[PDB]
Amino acid sequence: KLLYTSANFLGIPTNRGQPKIGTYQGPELIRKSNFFQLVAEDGIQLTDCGDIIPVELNEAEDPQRFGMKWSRSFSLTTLRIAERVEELMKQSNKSTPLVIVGGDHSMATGTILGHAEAKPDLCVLWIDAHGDINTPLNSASGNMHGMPLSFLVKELQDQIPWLDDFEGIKPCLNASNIAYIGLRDLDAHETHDIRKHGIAYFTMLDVDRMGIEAVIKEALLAVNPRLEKAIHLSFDIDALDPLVAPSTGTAVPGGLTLREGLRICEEVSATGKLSVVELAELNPLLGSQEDVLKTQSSAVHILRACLGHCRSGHLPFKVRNLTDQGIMSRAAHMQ
Amino acid sequence: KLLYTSANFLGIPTNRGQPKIGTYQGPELIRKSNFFQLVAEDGIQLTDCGDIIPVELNEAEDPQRFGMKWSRSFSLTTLRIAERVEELMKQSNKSTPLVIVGGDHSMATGTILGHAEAKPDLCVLWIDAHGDINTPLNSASGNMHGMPLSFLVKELQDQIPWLDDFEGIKPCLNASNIAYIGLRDLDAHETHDIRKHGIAYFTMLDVDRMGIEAVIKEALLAVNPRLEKAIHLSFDIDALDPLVAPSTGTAVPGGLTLREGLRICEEVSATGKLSVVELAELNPLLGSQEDVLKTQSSAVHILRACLGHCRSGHLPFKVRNLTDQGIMSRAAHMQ
Amino acid sequence: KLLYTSANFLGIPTNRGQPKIGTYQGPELIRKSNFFQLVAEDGIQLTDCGDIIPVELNEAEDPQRFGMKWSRSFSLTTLRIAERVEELMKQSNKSTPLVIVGGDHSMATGTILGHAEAKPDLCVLWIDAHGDINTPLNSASGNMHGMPLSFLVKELQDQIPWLDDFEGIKPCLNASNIAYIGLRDLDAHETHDIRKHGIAYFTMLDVDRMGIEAVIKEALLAVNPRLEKAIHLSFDIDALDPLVAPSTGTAVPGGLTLREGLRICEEVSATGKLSVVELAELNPLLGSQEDVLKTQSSAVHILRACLGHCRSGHLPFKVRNLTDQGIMSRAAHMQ
Ligand SMILES: CC(C)[C@H](N)C(=O)O
Ligand SMILES: CC(C)[C@H](N)C(=O)O
Ligand SMILES: CC(C)[C@H](N)C(=O)O
Ligand SMILES: [Mn+2]
Ligand SMILES: [Mn+2]
Ligand SMILES: [Mn+2]
Ligand SMILES: [Mn+2]
Ligand SMILES: [Mn+2]
Ligand SMILES: [Mn+2]
Repeated sequence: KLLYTSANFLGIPTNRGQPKIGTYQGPELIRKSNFFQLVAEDGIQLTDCGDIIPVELNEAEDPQRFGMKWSRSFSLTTLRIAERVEELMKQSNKSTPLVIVGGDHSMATGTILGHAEAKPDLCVLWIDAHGDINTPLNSASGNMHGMPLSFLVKELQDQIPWLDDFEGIKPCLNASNIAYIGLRDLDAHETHDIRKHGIAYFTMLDVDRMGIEAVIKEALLAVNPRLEKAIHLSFDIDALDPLVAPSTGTAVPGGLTLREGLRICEEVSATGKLSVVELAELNPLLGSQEDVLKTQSSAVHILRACLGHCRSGHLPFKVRNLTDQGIMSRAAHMQ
Repeated sequence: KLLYTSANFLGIPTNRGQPKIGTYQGPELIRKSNFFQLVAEDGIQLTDCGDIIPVELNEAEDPQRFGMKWSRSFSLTTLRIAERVEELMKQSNKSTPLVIVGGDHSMATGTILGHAEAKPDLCVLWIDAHGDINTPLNSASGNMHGMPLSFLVKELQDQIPWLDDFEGIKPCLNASNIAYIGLRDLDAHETHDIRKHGIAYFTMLDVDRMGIEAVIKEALLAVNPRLEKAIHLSFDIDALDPLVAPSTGTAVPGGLTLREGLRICEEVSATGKLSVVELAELNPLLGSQEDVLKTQSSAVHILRACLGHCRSGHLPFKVRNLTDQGIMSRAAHMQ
Repeated sequence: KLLYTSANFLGIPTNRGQPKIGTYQGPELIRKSNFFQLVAEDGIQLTDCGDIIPVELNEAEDPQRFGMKWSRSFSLTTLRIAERVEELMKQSNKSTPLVIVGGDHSMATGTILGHAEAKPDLCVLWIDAHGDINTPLNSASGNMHGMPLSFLVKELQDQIPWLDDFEGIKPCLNASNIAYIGLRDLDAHETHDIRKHGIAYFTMLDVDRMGIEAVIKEALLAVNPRLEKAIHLSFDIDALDPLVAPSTGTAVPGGLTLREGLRICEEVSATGKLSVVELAELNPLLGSQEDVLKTQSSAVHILRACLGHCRSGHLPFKVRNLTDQGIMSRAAHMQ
C-alpha cells in the first residue's frame, strides 16, 4: 500500500548561486521541522544521508568570467554534487527516491548530472516562477542560480562559452526531456530559447486558463507519455505564491497556491517514477519569524506529498480493537 | 423574498475540549463584531438567546478515563447543551434557524444530540480540516474536540468504552447521515472508520479535482438527496485556510478559501433546510491583533451567508424616490 | 509584436471622495515603483503627463448639499479632470492608451466624461467590490467615491438632484454600455438600479460559479460584442482580495485573486481596444509597510498586464550570439 517504502534525504547548502546569504540554512530548516517524524508516521523509512559541502572559493581564486559570478565555485561544486548523487542513486539501482533540500537552485546542474549518470533516460519537471536557463552571455545578473539548466541542454551548447573547468559538466538532457510548470518571470532570451527548441512549458497563464489538473497531465504527456522514464522533480519554492512561501530570494506575486503545488507533487509521486525531488531556494534569513514558519510549513507539506502522503487519509498498519484490552464497549453493555 | 425571516443566536464557550485557553472567547468575538447589525440590515430578526455555561470540573473530580481529558466535564456539558438546544428547537418547531458560536468543537456532541431530539431525521454536514470522529482508545491526544462525532454514530458503538455518565449520550446518527467537506488531516483510525462505514467525505484533494461546486452538490446528494431533511451544518473555522482564519488552535495549510467556504454556506442556506449552524474553534487569544480581526471577519461573512446573505445584492424594502421629498431632478429640470 | 507601442501616464490624487487621508499619495506610490522601467523593458514608450491638481475647497465654500460631502470640490474637479483627459485622448486620436493612477474613485466621473468626449461610443468595464453607482439621496455615507457612475448614466437622471454647478457633467453613458466584475458589497438601492436598468454585472458569486474566464468573455460580450468600441477599464484596487491589496480604504474579504485580476487585464489588453485604464483607491497611508509593498506590487503587475505584458514571456528585440563577440562555444570547441 506504499509506492515508496524507503527514501534517502540529502542537504545541499549552496549559497554561491545568488547574492542573498541564507540559502545555506535551507537543509537545517527542514531538519528542525517535523518532516522526518511525519514521514515515519506514514510508514516510510527515511535515511538522512547528511549534507554535501559546497566548494566556496575566495574572490581572488574565482574572479568573474563571462560575467558569471563564482563560476569556479560552481563548476567544482557541480562535480562534487554529481558524484555524490550518482553514488546514492546507484546504491539504489519499490524504488528508493532521493529527496534533496537546498540551497539555491544552482545545485541542479550537479544533481541532474549525477542523476542522469545513474538514469540516462530521465525526464525533468521544473517547477519555478523562473526559467533558470539563461546562457552566460545573456544573463543580466551573472547569478548562477539563473543558469543551471543551460549547461545541461544539448541544444544550447553553441551559446555556452567553453571553460576548461566546465568540461566534466556534460550536457545530458535534450530539450524534449524538460517541462516547466509555474513560470511567470522569464527573461527575454529564455523565452526565445524555450520556444526555439520546443521545450514544453506551462506558465501561470496556462495554469489559469487550463487549470492545474490539465497542466500536470499535459506536462507528463510531453516528457513522460507512458511513464517509462525516471522523473527528476526540481521544485523551486518560489514557484509557490509569496503568500505561502515568502522566505525566498526572488519572490514573484501570482504564484501557485499551496494546493496547486500539492497536486503537482501528488500526481508526480503517484506515477511510481519519482526518482529525485529537490526543493530549492528556501532562505530562512529572509522575512519575519512567521514568514519563515509559513515557508517551512509549505516545504514540509510539499515534500510529504512527493513521498506519497495522501490528503484523503492513510489506513492504520494495525487496526485497534476495544476487546483486546479487556474493555467493555457501549454496544456490549447495552446487550 | 427571505427564506428565513428570523433566527436564534446562542453562545457555547467550551474550552475543555482542547488545551489552548481562548475558545471560551469565541462567542464574544462575534457579539462584538457587526454581525448582528448586518443581519438586521438584510431584514432578518435575530434574537440573542445568551450563552450556555459549560460544566468545568476540577482535576480531582475529573481524572483521565480511557485516556480522555476532562471526560466528565464533557458528558455533563453535553447533556446541558442538548437540553438547551432541544428546547430552543422545539419552541421553533419559514423555519427559524439556530446559529451557534463556540467554543471548541467538543460542543457538537451536545448540539447534535439536542437538535436530533427535535428533528430525528436530520443530516449533518461537517466542514473541517479534521474528522473529529476518533474513538477514545484511538485518540493520541485525549482531547475531546477530536472525538465529538464518535459518540453519536450508531455504527461506532462497539469501539466506544461504556461509561455510566455517558449513558444519556445516545447515538442518534447513522453513518449514512453525515458528509464531510474540507478534510486534510485525518488520523489513520478515522480514515479506517470513515471508509469502513461508508461515511461520505470530500477532502481538499476532492475539492481540488472536482471543484467546490460539484463537491457541495455531491455532499447534499449523499445525505439529503431530495432536500427532505433538516440540516445540521457544523463548521470548524479551521476548515478555512490559515491565511484567512489564523486564530484557531489546530490550523492546517491548504484549506478552503473564504469564497469556497461561502459557497458551501450559500448552497446550504438556499436549500431552505438549514436548521442549525454552529461555528467552532474561534480562539481570539491566538495570533496577532490583525490575525484575530481576519478570523473574526471570515466568521462573520460565513455566518451571514448561512442566514441567506447574497453577495449579488439585496433589494431595498422600500424604493426611495426623489419627488417624494419635493426635490427637483436633473431629468425634471432639463424639461 | 506589440499591440500598443506607446502609452500616456497621468496621476489624479483625488482625496475628497472619501474620508481617509492618503489616496492623494496613490500616483507617487506607482512613480516610485519600478513600473516605468518594466514598461520600457517590454518595448513600450511611456510618457509621464504629470498630475491633475484636484480642486479642494474649504468647508465654508463647500457645505453638504443633498447629503453629499464636498460636492462642489467634486463638480469642479470633475470638469478639470475631463478637460485634461479629453485633450490627451484627442492628441492621441496602434492607438495610445492612457494609464491613470488615482486617487479615490470619485475621479471616474471626470475621466469617463472626458474620455467619452473623445470617444462617445465607448464601453466601461468596472472592476470593483462596490457598485459606485449610488444616487445622492440614497447614499448612506455621502462619500462621492460611492457615486461616480450615477451622474453619467442616462437612465438614472430622474434620481439625481439638479445642481447648477453639475450642469456640465452630462450623462454620457447608457446602462447598456457598462459591465461590472468583482462585486461583493452592493448597497440595496444599487442592486435595485442595476437590475432595473439591466446593467451587466458579474459578482464574486458569478466568478465562483462561472470561473473568471467565462466572466470576462460574457462581460465583453455584453458591452463590446464585436470589439467595435473603445474600452474604459476602471479598476478599483479593492476589487482584489485584501490579502493582496490591503492598503485601501474600503477593503472587503473574498475578492479577486491577483491572477484573476491579471486575466481580466490581459484579456482587455488583447482586444486592441484598451483606450483608458484607471486604477483607483490606492492608499499608502493605510496598513503596515509590508501591506503597502504588497498593494504597490499588485498594482504594478495589474497595470503592466493592461499595457500588454505577457506572463508567458516576451521575445528579445535582438537575439544575442556568442560568435559576434569572438568567444569560443562549447559546441565549437568539441569540434
Ligand atoms: C533567476 C532569475 C532571478 C533571473 N532570471 C536571473 O537569471 O538572475
Ligand atoms: C482534532 C485533531 C487535532 C486530532 N485528530 C485529535 O484528535 O486530537
Ligand atoms: C463606496 C462604498 C464604500 C459604499 N457603497 C458607499 O457608497 O459609500
Ligand atoms: Mn525561481
Ligand atoms: Mn529556480
Ligand atoms: Mn478542525
Ligand atoms: Mn473540528
Ligand atoms: Mn471599491
Ligand atoms: Mn470604487
